[PDB]
Amino acid sequence: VMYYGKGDVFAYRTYLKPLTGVRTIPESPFSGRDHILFGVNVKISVGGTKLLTSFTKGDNSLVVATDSMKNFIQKHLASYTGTTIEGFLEYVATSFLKKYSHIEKISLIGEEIPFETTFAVKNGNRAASELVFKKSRNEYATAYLNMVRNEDNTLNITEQQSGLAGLQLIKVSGNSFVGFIRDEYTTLPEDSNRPLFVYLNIKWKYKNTEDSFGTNPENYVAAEQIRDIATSVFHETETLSIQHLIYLIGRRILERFPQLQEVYFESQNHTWDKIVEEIPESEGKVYTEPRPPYGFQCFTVTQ
Amino acid sequence: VMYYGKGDVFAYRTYLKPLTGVRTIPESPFSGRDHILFGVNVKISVGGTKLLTSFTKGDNSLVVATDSMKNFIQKHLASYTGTTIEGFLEYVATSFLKKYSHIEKISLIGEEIPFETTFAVKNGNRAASELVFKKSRNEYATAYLNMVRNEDNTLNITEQQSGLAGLQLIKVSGNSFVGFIRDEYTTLPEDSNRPLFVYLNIKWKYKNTEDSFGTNPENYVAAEQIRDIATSVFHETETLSIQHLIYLIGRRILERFPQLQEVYFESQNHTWDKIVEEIPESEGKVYTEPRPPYGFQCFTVTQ
Amino acid sequence: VMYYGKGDVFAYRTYLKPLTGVRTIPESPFSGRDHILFGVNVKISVGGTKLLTSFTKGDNSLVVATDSMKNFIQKHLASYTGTTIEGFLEYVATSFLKKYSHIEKISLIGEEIPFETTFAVKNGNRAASELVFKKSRNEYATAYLNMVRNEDNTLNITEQQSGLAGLQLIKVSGNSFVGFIRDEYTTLPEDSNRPLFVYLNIKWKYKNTEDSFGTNPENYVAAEQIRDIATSVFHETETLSIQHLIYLIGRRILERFPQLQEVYFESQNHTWDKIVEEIPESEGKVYTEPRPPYGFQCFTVTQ
Amino acid sequence: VMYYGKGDVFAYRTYLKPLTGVRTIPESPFSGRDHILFGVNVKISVGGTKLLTSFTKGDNSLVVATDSMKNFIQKHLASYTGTTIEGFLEYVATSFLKKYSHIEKISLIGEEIPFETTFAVKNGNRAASELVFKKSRNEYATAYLNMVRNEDNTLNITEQQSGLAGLQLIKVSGNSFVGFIRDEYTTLPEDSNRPLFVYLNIKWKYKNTEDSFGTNPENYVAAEQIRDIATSVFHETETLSIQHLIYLIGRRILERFPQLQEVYFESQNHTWDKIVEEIPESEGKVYTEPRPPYGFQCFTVTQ
Ligand SMILES: O=c1[nH]c(=O)c2nn[nH]c2[nH]1
Ligand SMILES: O=c1[nH]c(=O)c2nn[nH]c2[nH]1
Ligand SMILES: O=c1[nH]c(=O)c2nn[nH]c2[nH]1
Ligand SMILES: O=c1[nH]c(=O)c2nn[nH]c2[nH]1
Repeated sequence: VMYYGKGDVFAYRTYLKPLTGVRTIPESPFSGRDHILFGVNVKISVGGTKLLTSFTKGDNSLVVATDSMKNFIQKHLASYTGTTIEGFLEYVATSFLKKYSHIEKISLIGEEIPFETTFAVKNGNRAASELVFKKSRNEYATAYLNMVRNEDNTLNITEQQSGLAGLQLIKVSGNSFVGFIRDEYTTLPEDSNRPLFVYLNIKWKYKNTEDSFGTNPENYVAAEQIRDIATSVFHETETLSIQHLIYLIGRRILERFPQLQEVYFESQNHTWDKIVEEIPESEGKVYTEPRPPYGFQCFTVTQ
Repeated sequence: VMYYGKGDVFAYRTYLKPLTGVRTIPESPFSGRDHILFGVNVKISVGGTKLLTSFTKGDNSLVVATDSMKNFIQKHLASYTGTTIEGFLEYVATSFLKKYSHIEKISLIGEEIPFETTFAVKNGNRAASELVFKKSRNEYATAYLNMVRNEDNTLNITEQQSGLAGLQLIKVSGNSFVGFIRDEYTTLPEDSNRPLFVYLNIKWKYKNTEDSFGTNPENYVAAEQIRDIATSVFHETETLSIQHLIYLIGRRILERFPQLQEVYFESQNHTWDKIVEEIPESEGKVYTEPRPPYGFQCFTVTQ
Repeated sequence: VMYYGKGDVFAYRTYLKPLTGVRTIPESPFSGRDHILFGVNVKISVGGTKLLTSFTKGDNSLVVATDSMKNFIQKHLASYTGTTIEGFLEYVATSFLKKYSHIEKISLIGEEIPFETTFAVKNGNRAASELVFKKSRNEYATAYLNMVRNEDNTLNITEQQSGLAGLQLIKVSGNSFVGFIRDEYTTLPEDSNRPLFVYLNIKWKYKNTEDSFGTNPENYVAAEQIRDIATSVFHETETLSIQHLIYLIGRRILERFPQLQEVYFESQNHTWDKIVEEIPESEGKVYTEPRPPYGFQCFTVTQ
Repeated sequence: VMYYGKGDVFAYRTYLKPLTGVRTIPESPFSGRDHILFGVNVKISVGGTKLLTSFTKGDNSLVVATDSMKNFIQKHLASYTGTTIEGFLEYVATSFLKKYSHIEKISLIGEEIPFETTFAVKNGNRAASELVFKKSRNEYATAYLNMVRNEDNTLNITEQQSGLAGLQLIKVSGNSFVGFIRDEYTTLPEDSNRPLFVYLNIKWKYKNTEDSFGTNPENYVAAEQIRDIATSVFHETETLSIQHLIYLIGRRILERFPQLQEVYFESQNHTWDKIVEEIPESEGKVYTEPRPPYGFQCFTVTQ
């Protein structure tokens, strides 16, 4: 392995071209993105055989400074005329490989830095502000893109995936976990009604990479829509395990978005421990945080 | 000083009595809390001269185990019949001092663990779910309550305050910071139009402690309403500094809630550094994260 | 309340004047600091009645920018000719009040950024490096100073406190917790031999604030020495509780350092849960992390 | 992809069999580990075609609960008679596959939870304590193991890797970064003498997997020795870049440990910004923390 690059390249752009013209699904009211405020955290990695002597000899002649990569990303966010993080990464990657012919490969990660609408009273009524935004530390969209310069000096995308990270959902009832192996290592009781609390990271892969860029936005798959499918399916399903739930979310994703090839789940179990099971004259219960160990599930659903 | 207790006592209750009958303000559509899911993180501290020998002699005869304090809090969340974190703390404090007559003082902090509504498609339409909630890592309500046993064995509340923590608001334009001292220590440029990014922690103190408990809910001041005042005032104001902004927020809070005695602000400046000031054929700009040092301001507004 | 300032002012100085001539104690090998690398994280808070209109009117005429306070601190670390964080805070505070006559109060917190020695080999010989240091995320020294301008324009230190933060100590045996109250809320079993794991924050005040500066190093109390007292007392003591332990550490500190007036403890209990109590042909056991709730103790010992 | 498992399985063992007889090297006096306290954080991932219906149908018949995997790991730490994390992982993997015939693949990560010796006094004689240890949040050893069940039912280790994570080293002088590309994106000044601050994660692979277990300690490569090579090479080298440094560290490791096949580096650049470059009558300078973006390098050196 031989790579180097820059991480935590934060870049905030105001008034990016809005995303509109998206194709709706029943689970989601998502209709586009205003892009008054557009934030991204970019990681860039680059490689190529011509970088060998920067390691073996300390010769920096062909080294693009990682600081310069940061400048490159921030300048290109200013000049970017598209509407998606996915398209931004393609713009950076193509531009970078064109600038630096001795670089053979570039890998990019982009994480949305999300902001939420706020409201203000002016001129007699309360309405969504065009100026004030709330920074959100909850779920955020992601994008991945790698590009290579082939031996004949043409450029090709070699990896492209989009995702949703940091989704934390708890369903207070309508979940069971029963029937698992009960042997000398088992102390978990069967539970026919648990408050299942899952963390979800979901990544999808398009059949056609162009669909991820937003150039024809009807073919784009928005993280907001994926989020709304996850919450709807969770609600609809009498879950039998996290494994069972994520398969059903993946099936719904692929049914709603036939232009997707596959979807990959990383889930974690953070379900609370029960403290009080019965409250006089009430349907309520009391729970608390568990010990640190957490379950996880990794599963790919394919079209 | 001589205190001991328990921190990070997480407790989650389902179907707490709903909060309704609140009094509305123009800045906020807040109308109550469903309380299907109610989460709190409690810190408890206790003191009293009769605890001295637990330190000086290792005599535990009068020590309530901190583990037992955790049990006490969790069991009392199950039996609490009220509607606010503030009222829950009063319930815990009164019950604890009544149980342990050798304790002279108890101090409680309660932090909301907030959850957000999600939506699902069922029976033909998309609607808010009564089952699935999204855990939020953004702003959260807080409550503080201390109680003492007086020499005559009566009980009195000695401190009570409510608050809103973790509010992070950025206003993309309509903010200046000019006219400050420019001397041999100054390298900050004057800025007539900055994207002010503030973190806000807001704490309010009622004239009458009973108004914080929700027993007469029309007198309650909800953190949600405070949040909406902050975003509205930020939007409305051509800010001249963070100092200027928080004074105006405080004035609006005290105008909207005449039952409050005072409001206290802790603010932090996290405004981004500018990278690209002019983008062709666009009003947008590009910013990035600053170095770690952050400004802060602390100010009390009184009725 | 009315203050503002700057937090997370990191400043790293190479080749500060070495701290020499400190009085050693039997518990610690500490004899000074080479100060090849000296790191501090400073927080500065300033107040004064003349700051009022910066809040109430948006008037910035008397506003020292918080950015300028950062410059002030970093420049004064370059010009500081002393040998301790405590003395550095005094230098900054005096300098700041002499510079800005409208400031009536300044509060400073200084936290050591600790580095540990590393070893290197030169012509076969292994010895401590004078060039390479390891950044430590473990315990660190602290200092606090509050200075006021009196009506007659003299400057007075009204509060001074030094400390050690982030010390995490586990004693595998020789600890008990028995004899505490057992009632309807008590599930904690009595334990005659637990692996007590405590977090310690230890703060001390001098009888004479001048002794904190290091000008007469024989009177200076080093956080390193406090660390080694704490571990030695923990080792020696068959502890009966954390309360019992911290009182005994405090007594030993005050015996070793008669120039101190008080020692204040903030401790937390993070003792592991036992999983396997008996291992064949072994004295060992297996433990794991507990649930999040943690006990804490707060206690002052006075000279 | 189809796996599931358990993360953050903390397990602490007292009086593990000591590691002794480790061959020393010039750069390190390390010869073994007393193992009075042995802490590990384990992540376990398992797979197998027979797990399919646990996802596709919600059938839990062949689901080992992740909670039971936690119990399995903690119980096996109690019964483990070896001396290394690498060997512990082999013990867990082999035992798990022997127990659960439907599992075809197991992947394990083990991270040391490191503790440091402390001082205690006995009759004025200061010595290392056999009871009190300091929990360290600095660098720590790692181990990785993947084991598969073949069609002929033999068990085979397909990947094994050891490592050191979290090493943070700063060298105050004797580092340059010059001669890199200067074009339209370059603003970084050349620096002939910078205080290079690197984060290092170092991983190695053995020619023979059996050498990683420690059964013959003379063939075992300890993370502590790798740590000491890294600090020594950093000191000795007039570095020309991080790339240059990590190649030289890798070469030294492979020279000292001919039983290793490769060393893999993940480094990060966290070098401070210079604030004051000249201090009168002093060689010192003042630096501060940079903006968030960080450089990184990834590189494999082979035997
Ligand atoms: O949904 C679940 N899947 C699992 O594999 C599991 N193991 N313990 N609890 C669990 N819950
Ligand atoms: O609003 C602000 N107040 C301040 O005091 C300040 N100092 N630097 N920037 C600032 N912005
Ligand atoms: O040392 C202790 N002090 C306490 O107060 C306590 N409570 N539970 N466990 C405890 N341990
Ligand atoms: O050691 C370094 N390598 C790099 O690639 C680099 N880029 N900017 N600074 C740097 N320092």
